[PDB]
Amino acid sequence: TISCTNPKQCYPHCKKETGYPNAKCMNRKCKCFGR
Repeated sequence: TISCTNPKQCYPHCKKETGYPNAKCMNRKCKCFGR
């Protein structure tokens, strides 16, 4: 798990991890659109 206080961080990180950049972020959490 990574630490992201904003979606702009999991946006690009997931844009390559799973290809889907659409990723949300929560209290020190990340919910991509297809983990």
